[PDB]
Amino acid sequence: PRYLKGWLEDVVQLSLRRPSVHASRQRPIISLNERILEFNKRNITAIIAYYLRKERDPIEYAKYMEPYAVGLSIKTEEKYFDGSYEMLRKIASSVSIPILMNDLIVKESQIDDAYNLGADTVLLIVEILTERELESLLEYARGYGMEPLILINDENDLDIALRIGARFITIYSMNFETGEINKENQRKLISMIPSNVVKVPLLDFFEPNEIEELRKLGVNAFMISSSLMRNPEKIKELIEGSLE
Repeated sequence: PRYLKGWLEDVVQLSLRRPSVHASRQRPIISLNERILEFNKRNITAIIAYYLRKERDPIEYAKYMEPYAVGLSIKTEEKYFDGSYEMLRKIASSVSIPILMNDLIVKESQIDDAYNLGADTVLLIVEILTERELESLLEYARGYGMEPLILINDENDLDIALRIGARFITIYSMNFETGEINKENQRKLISMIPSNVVKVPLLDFFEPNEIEELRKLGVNAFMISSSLMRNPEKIKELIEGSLE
């Protein structure tokens, strides 16, 4: 990885030391980005349900979101989010929709864990990896049949991601030291992405109007965290018309 400081470097060193799992995956890969493509052709609003334990139960949240979300994001970082590989494994073997393993992935054995635990794709972060490392892990994920979700926070991230051939990009526009999502630069970054790349902004809190606005910006799917954890029912109004 790159040399970083503070809590990022703490997590990165923990991820480097993360022991591999010895599970064997018990179902095929349900590709997240292809399912977003299918949702797009059918004009179905594609919502990725962003789950992090630290507060609802992981299985309950996953079963609830299964009929409505285009896929789940499961944070498996253990220290600052209290995720776990076993939690992801229980989730993947009980829901039928794609599972994104959300973690700080810095080594190939983490992608091996993801594949072996039932996850369908992985998150790769331009800011923590060298450009060649990111290219290597992107190609490595593809060899498993996983098109990974490439996280960009700024313009330089995006140009690295486009240069190395990312086709699945999530726009956080987030400062990891604070956790604040700058929605304006997020909108600008979304505009800078070619149309042929599946682009997915992260929205912690949202109002129903800004989803239609981002939809006008050409967004393929929405990863929503905090709002859907506080009110899971909010996803229904996003993906279907009301009968009442």
